[PDB]
Amino acid sequence: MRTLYPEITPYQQGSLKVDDRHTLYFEQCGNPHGKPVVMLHGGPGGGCNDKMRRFHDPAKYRIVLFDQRGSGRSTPHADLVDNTTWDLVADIERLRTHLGVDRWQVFGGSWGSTLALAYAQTHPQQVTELVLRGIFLLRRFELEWFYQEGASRLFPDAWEHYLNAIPPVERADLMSAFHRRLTSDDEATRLAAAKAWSVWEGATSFLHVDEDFVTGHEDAHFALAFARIENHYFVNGGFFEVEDQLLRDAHRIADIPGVIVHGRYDVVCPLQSAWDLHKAWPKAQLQISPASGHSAFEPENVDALVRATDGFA
Amino acid sequence: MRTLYPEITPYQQGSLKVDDRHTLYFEQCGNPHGKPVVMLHGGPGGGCNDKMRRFHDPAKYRIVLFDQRGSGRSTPHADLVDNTTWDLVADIERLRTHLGVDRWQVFGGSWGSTLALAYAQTHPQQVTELVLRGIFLLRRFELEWFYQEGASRLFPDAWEHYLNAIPPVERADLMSAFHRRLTSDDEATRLAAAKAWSVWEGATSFLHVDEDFVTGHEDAHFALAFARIENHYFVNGGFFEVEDQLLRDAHRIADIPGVIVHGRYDVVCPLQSAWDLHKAWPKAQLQISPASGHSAFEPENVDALVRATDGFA
Repeated sequence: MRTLYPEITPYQQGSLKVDDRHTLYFEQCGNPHGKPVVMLHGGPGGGCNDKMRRFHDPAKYRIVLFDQRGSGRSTPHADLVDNTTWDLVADIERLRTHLGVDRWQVFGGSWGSTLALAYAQTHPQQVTELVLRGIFLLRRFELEWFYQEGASRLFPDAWEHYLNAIPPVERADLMSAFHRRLTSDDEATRLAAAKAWSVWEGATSFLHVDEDFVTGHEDAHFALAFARIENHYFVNGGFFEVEDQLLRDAHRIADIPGVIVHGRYDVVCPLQSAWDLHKAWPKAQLQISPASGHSAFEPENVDALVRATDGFA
Repeated sequence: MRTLYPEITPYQQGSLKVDDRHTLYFEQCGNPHGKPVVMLHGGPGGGCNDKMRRFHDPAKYRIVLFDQRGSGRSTPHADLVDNTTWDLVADIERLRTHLGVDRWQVFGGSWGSTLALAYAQTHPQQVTELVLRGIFLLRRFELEWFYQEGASRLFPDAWEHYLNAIPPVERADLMSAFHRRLTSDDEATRLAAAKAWSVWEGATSFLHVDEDFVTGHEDAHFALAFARIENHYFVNGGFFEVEDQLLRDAHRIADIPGVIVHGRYDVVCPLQSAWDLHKAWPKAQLQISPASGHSAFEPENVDALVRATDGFA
């Protein structure tokens, strides 16, 4: 069973003014002349972390990472203006074009997989391979599974906390009930909601509950951009033309090699979506983790991913 | 079959400052020393009309009417700040107290029946009789029936127009999708949504589609307050503690005489609710209109109401 490569530090860090309002933070790790790869974090609004630098062999890969609009160390933090799927797809191109690469491997998990697919289907010719994890297709049943009813059945105990953040009579469409609070003018009001919404994902992303992950998720500065940008994208349905758009346009990525790693007990994004993606994109290798959850840092998911990365290097 | 009394003008018109922000328009018609009755308009956000002065005998009734917060000729127009069921319940008391009446007949239809009930349950003692029509209990199935799916089956043709206002990916919870638009900063956006939302209740309020009613419902000024105030109360679930509050507390109006007039083919507020109220408050007389719709200006409805009014006079 493979593990993450050793802790590394970017040989270059910077900023890219994508438009007159958003400035993205980017960085590069590994071999400056190695095989190019762009890291797409989840959330949306989560931002990359140091651990995300370790999925690729720094000898063979030129690892490119960056924070998506209003996410992490990109400004303005938690901004919902012009923070849309097709904007993020254009940004990936601005970066690519800016760094001088023609084609590159797209690595993404959770929302990252949603962005990787949207990006690849919009720009097939600039994608060498796709390394997806914890597939999220953003169809309403997926959103509702996590935020309305579904995982609530396995995590009743944690669910009570998410629920309590909303008054009984508004509990019929929890996502919008949260949107009204995460968008409130009162800072206290949107904070209580952002923490409740953020923790929930923190409490259900690993087969075994990770106390530090939960806690890191109730951090007011993280909670704010995560919950707001997450809920923002969900309430608007990913800005897709039609709910099943990623499946509908999957034919554009037909000849793009790739791996689909997904944990069987992933209650954040059910295996269902990886199954459906697989049937629509046969050329990819579905690798199901027998006893893992959503997170990319589950031993089996890490193993599968590192193997995947080495396989294309 | 009775009819509306003749066109009458108020002997007094005014304005009442209920709080440092809201100024309610009110007026009085009829016998200044007659039996007092307060008229609760529907919507919420509809505001009274000239026709509403005519359900009572101007020789026996002191008819009090008023526009509810942000509606009609109350200010500020279309206002959602401190526009809540309990504020409106308080206002009824301010008007009552200000006009020096001790107890009075509450007459309301559609949302008006909701207020009438909320009010009577909070202040049983100041109510002589209740004359309800088009029962609306605000439970979520009622909202979903009219704005998500139900009445859509009988009015396929009209519903296509309501639906077209929202992009397909957001059509899963139409009420919240309209709210985001009716709450937009962009005026053009909230206008388009306000008209679409307001026409829908116009095209379905009478058994026989009334072309003037629809047209009046697409008037920008009326559209804006109606839609925004209506949507605002629904998305928040009538600001009740629990969804079935009006049935829960129906015991408080046990000894209050009343009449429930409902149209069999009322597709805006299904006979369901009139049926359940009636089971919970036995003392009232249920009078179902055989071939009538929602509106109080349905021949059979007008007949039932006028007779009710005269019976209590």
